[PDB]
Amino acid sequence: KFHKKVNSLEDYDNYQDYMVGYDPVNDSENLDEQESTQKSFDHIKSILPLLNADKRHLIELCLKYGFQYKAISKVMGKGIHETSREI
DNA sequence: GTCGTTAGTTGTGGGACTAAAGGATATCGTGAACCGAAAAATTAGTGTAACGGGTATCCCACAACGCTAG
Repeated sequence: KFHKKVNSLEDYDNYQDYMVGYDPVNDSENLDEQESTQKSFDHIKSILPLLNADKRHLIELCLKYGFQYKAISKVMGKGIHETSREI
């Protein structure tokens, strides 16, 4: 059904002339947004060393395994509730 | 008399057909039933308040004299 719901681009005469188009402005804007996000993350990384060591390691682990309160709690010693509160 | 050769058809197949603009479509037919897969929702479990010195910072106010005698 899906493959029979798909037409052929040849049904439109000279489809390569007026269809299947893109604007590089969109690509440049997407890359600019990516750069903005990267700059924000670099700002956060630079702020990280100013925090307490335990809270810095909590975030560092949460950024390389990922908000895994259970596995972090067993790793740390604090419970699920305490570890979530500290995060 | 018989077999290979050459030239002239004859039928058949493959390949061309300005430039500029524009550029919307509609798209049937049906057989059953059970099992497996994974994606989603529902449920079960733990909780602070002030205190001793001692010291880092903040705001907030004030001071930072002048003269006389031994």
